[PDB]
Amino acid sequence: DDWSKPLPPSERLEQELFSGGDDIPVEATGNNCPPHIESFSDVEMGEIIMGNIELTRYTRPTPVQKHAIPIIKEKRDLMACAQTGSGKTAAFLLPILSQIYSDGPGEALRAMKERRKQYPISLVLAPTRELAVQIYEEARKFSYRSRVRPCVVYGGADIGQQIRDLERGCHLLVATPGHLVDMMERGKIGLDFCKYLVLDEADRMLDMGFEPQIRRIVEQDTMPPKGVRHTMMFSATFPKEIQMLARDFLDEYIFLAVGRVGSTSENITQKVVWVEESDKRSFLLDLLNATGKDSLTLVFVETKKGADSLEDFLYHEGYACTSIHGDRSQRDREEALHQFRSGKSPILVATAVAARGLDISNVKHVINFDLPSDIEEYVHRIGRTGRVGNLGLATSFFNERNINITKDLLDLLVEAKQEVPSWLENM
Repeated sequence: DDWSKPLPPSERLEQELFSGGDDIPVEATGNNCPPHIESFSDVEMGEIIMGNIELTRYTRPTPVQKHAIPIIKEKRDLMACAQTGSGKTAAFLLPILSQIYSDGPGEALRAMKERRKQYPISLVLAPTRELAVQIYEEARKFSYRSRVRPCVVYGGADIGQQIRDLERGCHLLVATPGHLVDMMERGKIGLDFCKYLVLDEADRMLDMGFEPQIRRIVEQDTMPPKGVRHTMMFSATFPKEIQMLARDFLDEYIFLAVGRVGSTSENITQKVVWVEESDKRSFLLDLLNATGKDSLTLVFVETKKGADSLEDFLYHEGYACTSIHGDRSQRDREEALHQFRSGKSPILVATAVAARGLDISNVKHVINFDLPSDIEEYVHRIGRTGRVGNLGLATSFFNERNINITKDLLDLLVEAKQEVPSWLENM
């Protein structure tokens, strides 16, 4: 079974997949970095990949593709810092799929050929359903006329059909961490033969609360260790927790910096206002009355009974809202999520612990009704808003109960080049 020979073409499938169609400074750091290429033909990618690249009508490799692709093709771990929209997806999908076409399905899967559990060769983790579907559809384009079969698992109403497509064969799996863990405990996915692990938008994944699930997938199961598996991490920022995750997950990696890379999100506006406890409700009402149309707002409160009280207050003032917290049943929490995702209830009151690991995406305004006691968790909360194109907003209510975080909060506002309240510097 030759996995480099392209299968016969399907003119029907071609029309479905292919119907569409500069010098950012790059800094590489590491031991013996393979040199960047200038065109896709500068590396033998194979008959299948070259043929699919021509079908996508995209022939000039992006800067991040110029450096990341030869690093992966030389079986080297990669920690790349690039913003969403630079071509990260193809940068890891193309060399991974090219090597699988040369190596074949390995000896383990070949022996196993003679509800069926699937053992993917490549695992790609993503924070959101939106990005998971995007990576999946690109993988379909680059596995055309190939024997590699990609799948995606991201939950939602059609998770039953996603479990189905798994059982039709899966060599490359795109998933969000929480649903992948569920697939693993249900005996539908095994990682014993995963040779390629990709963590895309890893800073966002940790912001959404997925780190326990990710370390469960990567360290506490049957995935081959670093030095056997080839691992790639992409992340727009490089904070200390991403440093530590790279150090744990990567083996003698190359660090790639596309553009001005920092540790804060340069796509978030942070407003900190002093609000006493008894004034927080009136202040929130003023913020919400400035909220536009189709604007998903996430309000963090400290306790379940606080999310309890606030949602009751907001609904009786006429606001379309919902709440997720521990004192609500499972079914009520899944419906709260759907109404938030659909925009029927665009204001979601939640405790931070209840929102961790939930399919919450496209948040435009993060409101810290109550602030946390760690600057680490604060960074996590506001990371739920902001994107490469849209500037997110993070408003926080601050009073005497938050003097512990004063110094850390001021240092973060200055580093992010945000407005610093003149009072904050004094306490």
